[PDB]
Amino acid sequence: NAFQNKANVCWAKSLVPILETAGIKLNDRQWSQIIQAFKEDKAYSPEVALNEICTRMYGVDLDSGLFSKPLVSVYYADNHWDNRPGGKMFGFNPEAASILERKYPFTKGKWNINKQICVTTRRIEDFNPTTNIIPVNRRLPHSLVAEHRPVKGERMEWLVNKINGHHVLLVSGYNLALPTKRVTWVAPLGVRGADYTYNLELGLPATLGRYDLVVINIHTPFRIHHYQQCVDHAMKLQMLGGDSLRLLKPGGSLLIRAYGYADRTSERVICVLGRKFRSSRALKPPCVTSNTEMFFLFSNFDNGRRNFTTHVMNNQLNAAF
Ligand code: NA
Repeated sequence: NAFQNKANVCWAKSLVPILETAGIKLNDRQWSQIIQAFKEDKAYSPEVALNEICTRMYGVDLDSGLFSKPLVSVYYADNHWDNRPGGKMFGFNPEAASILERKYPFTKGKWNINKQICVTTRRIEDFNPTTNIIPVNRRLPHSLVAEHRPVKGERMEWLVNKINGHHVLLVSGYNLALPTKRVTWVAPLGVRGADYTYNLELGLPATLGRYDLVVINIHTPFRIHHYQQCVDHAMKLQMLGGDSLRLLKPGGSLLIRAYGYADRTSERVICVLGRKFRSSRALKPPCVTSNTEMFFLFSNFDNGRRNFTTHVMNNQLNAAF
């Protein structure tokens, strides 16, 4: 409602009109609890945020079609979101709501009263921070862990030294000892000792050049459930993962620390990234730091548009989790 003391939530203000079509009115507290990026006042994407809000408020994600009706546009330009025409359009979809009412009769006529709808424990009350964590409509691409658990393992070097590619770009909050490599370390603003510091909430600048191996090594704190960690990490996949493509030499590889792709946003990013490499793997090396952690390894970059399904990564991550 207020957006008091928030300088980077232009994306959130762009969702207000879209939420209105659904009858949803979020205040500052509710914005913060749902989306970590809002709480920390960080750059973000309206569609991505709308997915989290749809999941929490309705118990289902955007793939239910609840907001697929073109009523309000979200326009992106010059690192800024607003509501000019000519952008992706969203809006509450009564047709989609009707379909949902088949499986969940108790929801009928309760969509647009600014109330949270939980079919699990059939309740209709004001927003509850612990309600509707995981979307009921979405079939998870791979197993998640039931309880988060810290894990002490080996260093990163033993995974990185095995990956082909001499010239390495390291995007991390801390440095790694990679002797066999020629490393260029990029860190967030404020970090000392790195070759370059940038605001990683704006992605990576293509002026960094192209490398044989790009290692994205940014952690995302655990919150609530394994699925939620994937959610909280998705934007990073989009931002740092996508921008890395302009920083890859022909035949280059991309290593990304992640936690899978349990959510819709994450799986999208992976599919997009996969089409650009000769192979794609989901790794759970001994150098993981937690129960939910893993690594994406995209090999041999040719900037192409090949066929890519997550069926093979789905089996790899089922064994990991
Ligand atoms: Na997300």
